[PDB]
Amino acid sequence: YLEAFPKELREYYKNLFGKEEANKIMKKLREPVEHYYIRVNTLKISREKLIGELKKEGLKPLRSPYLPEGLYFVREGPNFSDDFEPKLPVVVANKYAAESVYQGAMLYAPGVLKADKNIKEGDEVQIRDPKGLLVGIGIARMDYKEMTEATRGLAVEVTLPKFKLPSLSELKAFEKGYFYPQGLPSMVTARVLEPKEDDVIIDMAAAPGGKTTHIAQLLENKGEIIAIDKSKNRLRKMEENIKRLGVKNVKLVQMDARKLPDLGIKADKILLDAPCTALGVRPKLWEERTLKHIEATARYQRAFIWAAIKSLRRGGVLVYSTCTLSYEENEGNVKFMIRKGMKLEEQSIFIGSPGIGMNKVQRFYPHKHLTQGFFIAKLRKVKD
Repeated sequence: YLEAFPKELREYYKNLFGKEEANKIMKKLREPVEHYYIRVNTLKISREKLIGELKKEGLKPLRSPYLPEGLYFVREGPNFSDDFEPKLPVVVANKYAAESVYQGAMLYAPGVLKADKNIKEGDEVQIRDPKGLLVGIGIARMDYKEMTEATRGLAVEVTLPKFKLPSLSELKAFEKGYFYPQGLPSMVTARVLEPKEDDVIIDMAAAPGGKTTHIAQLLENKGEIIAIDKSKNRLRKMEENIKRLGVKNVKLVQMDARKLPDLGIKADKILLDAPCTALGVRPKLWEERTLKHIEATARYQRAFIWAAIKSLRRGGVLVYSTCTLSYEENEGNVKFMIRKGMKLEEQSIFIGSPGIGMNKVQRFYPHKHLTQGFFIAKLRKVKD
């Protein structure tokens, strides 16, 4: 599994966590989340009512003892060994389609990069990503020709994916806005912010609106949430999400959030889900980003951070989060905040790990907490 991570990044991980831990993390990083979490949209439905609806579709949702709005599904797999060499003709899927097949999705024609020319409909085939990673096994629903020519349609019925997560996008319960797929550490982030109806609240990296709509339902559609993102297209999707979830709490604004104080607004609560190297996202088939990206991105984040701090009222609260594992983007950029009049506060919910040489921040590790790599920092602005 180590091959999914560039050499210098592996050393970085060995240096930051210790060889043994780093090897457990990278191993789990290649696999999907063991517990797949969704958020109960309490604006429309209670948790137990939703559970009833999900069980109707043959789904087995489990309750979270920590998050009353939390449900999760248990991941199936692996369904074959890491060294399994199926005696099958090969279908090569592109990068993105291979990742979804890896988690149980069918393989559709536009996801087909190339294939063995002996494949006819009904043939058992193995699916590999462009680098040879075995991600699934199934039955061809197209001949070779149609498979490499169609623009739509089922190409390979995946009957044995490497891993299985429930597909929830196609459910009535989703279309009715009863839930929103969201990770446990992401949900913790929104709780730890502790939004109040009176609070002036800014989500400066809001799209696609996961945490934004979370805050919404926590406020019970009261008050106002300002939600910012770079492109309107990302906001277009978010408007759809907001509509579906029956959220009436959010004001969308399109802008470079690094220029946030250009608004005449001093906020009480600010959530910065900062753009990051995403080193912690799962599943991680091949890690493309590396050390040069960590440094550059860590520097890139500081402009958001500094913008946030200047837009905060005295005694205001900032929640800083990333889905990355690096020190520079996390503990390092919090030390930057501490030098700029921000104080570390205890978080209302702490079920993860402590930080690296750092006490009140919260981390999530895939091997320990069955989640994505995640970082949560809650700060209080004591002075300018």
